[PDB]
Amino acid sequence: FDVLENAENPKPKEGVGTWVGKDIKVLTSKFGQADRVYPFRDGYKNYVFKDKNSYYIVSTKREEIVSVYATGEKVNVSPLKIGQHSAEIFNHTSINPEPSFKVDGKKYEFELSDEDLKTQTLIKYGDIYAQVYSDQQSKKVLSVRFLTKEMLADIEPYQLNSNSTSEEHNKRPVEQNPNQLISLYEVTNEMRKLKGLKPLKINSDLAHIASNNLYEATSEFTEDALRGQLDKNHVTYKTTAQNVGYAFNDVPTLIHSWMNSDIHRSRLLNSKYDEMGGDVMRDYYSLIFLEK
Repeated sequence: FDVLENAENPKPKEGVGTWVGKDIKVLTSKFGQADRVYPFRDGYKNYVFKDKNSYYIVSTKREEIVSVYATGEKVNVSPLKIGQHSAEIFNHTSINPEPSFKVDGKKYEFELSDEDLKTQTLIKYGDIYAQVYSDQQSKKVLSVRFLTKEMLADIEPYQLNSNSTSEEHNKRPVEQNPNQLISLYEVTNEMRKLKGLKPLKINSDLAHIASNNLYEATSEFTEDALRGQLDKNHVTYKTTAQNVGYAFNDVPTLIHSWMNSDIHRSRLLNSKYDEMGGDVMRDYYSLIFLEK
């Protein structure tokens, strides 16, 4: 299995883009209590809000919203829209190929590749940014992440120019890895729901195999080790496959890389699979799929 590696637009007037900079209590009042709240490295906290028609990963720092990943059938990501043609964004929107900014006086300049401009477009809206995720096949908007320049420097989702330096990071809290795995499952199922596919059920035996396979691999991901571990664990199945990612900092970036790789995309959006199980530890992400 191939291991994948890591003159302006006004501010939004409505939708999730207006949440950036507000206190997290504004969403708790609107939606009620979050489904999940957990810390991650460098002093951020994630709040997950979800229902049948919407999915939000809201990041905060000192209770201020600094980022919102949004997707689903009924989310307001104005001026964008989930399901719109991605080519329609560029007709009336200022896009810079080498976006540049300062975070606490330190300059950050990104070198956006061909794939990044078409399927991970970085757009400046007022004083904030938006990452617009598009499908390489359908060319439609899948999800949008509105975020501040300091979150963007921390995530570093694009290659930095030689003049820039990557940020240093503190220890991951104990809550991070298990919550990134839950977000990996949830975002995988949100992508499947946009294409009218059934969500995959979480299988604890596949998650165990994924964790051992990942631990054994970092002490390559062969198909004989996967099919051998399934037979060794007496798991019954018709077909199986695995998606892997290295050095990723967040689930939206990881999913974008799998969605823009035909082989990984075909596994995520496979109509025949009905179960999945994975693991997240440090820089690695692994997700095993199964057709019972």
